[PDB]
Amino acid sequence: KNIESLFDYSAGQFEFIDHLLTMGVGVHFAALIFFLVVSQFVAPKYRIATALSCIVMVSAGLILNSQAVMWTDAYAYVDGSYQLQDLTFSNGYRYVNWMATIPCLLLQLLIVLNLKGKELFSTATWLILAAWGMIITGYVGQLYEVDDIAQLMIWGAVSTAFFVVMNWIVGTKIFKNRATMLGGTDSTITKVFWLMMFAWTLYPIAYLVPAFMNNADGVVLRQLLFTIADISSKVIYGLMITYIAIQQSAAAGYVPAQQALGRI
Ligand SMILES: *C/C=C(C)/C=C/C=C(C)/C=C/C1=C(C)CCCC1(C)C
Ligand SMILES: CCCCCCCC/C=C/CCCCCCCC(=O)O
Ligand SMILES: CCCCCCCC/C=C\CCCCCCCC(=O)O
Ligand SMILES: [Cl-]
Ligand SMILES: [Cl-]
Repeated sequence: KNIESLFDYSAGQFEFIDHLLTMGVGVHFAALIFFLVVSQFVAPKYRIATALSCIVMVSAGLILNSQAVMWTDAYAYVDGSYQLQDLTFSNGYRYVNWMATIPCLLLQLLIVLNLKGKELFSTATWLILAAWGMIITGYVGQLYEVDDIAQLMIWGAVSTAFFVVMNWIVGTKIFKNRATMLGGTDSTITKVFWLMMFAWTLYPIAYLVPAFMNNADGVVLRQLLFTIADISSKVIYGLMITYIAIQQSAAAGYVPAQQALGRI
């Protein structure tokens, strides 16, 4: 059902995809240890935002590791190229994982925005429903990336509608609650918005690769885009979320945060 299955791969193509996925694992588990260790410097009100980065790191790291082993299981070097064996490789599993990781990314943002109570629960609920709409409709569309490109486009448009509405919820909350934020993080949080707009848009671009580059180099491009997108949307984003948490914590008087920021 997926374009990866259509092609044989050069050793270069195959080894590059393997290295991209493997590097992805390493970056996410490296960042995991950073988040774990810095969490002690985060005030209770925010500490779950840092814990969510740990959860996203393992989740994304495990999907990348899964993809990497599936890639090596699926292909063997036969008659001068890597050819499909009995097991299959697919990006479908990333979609399933987004059902968990996207809500985690959105919740960590709501936490540092100082939302709480009813507003937090209601905002999270609408964001998660929009996210799930996006992800499910996209998952369905990509089943057609070989057999019916028109269907892939239409499901893609539906998904993009959910995306745009989600992004409008996010920006609305960010630009409304920016003024509650401490320690100068009212400025930092605007950069977080733009980082999300940029990084998250890489996913629909990857989605469309079967429409504009249906060949083995397109397969490579798609994995490359997911790699850039994962690192930006999870790791760089989590690092900014954690900086914001620690800075707000120190401004609120949490002494471990003040001491951590002091000794750097
Ligand atoms: C860490 C993983 C992240 C942030 C994943 C984000 C995924 C998206 C923003 C996906 C969006 C899509 C569209 C807007 C249209 C095409 C189908 C999807 C699901 C790829
Ligand atoms: C936020 C940035 C994240 C960067 C992650 C990506 C790093 C890897 C960069 C690779 C550059 C391209 C290498 C050349 C491709 C060879 C093509 C081939 O034969 O398949
Ligand atoms: C197994 C694959 C290769 C091993 C990867 C190990 C190298 C890790 C490099 C970067 C990971 C990013 C983690 C960011 C932590 C904070 C960075 C910082 O404080 O500047
Ligand atoms: Cl607190
Ligand atoms: Cl993920």
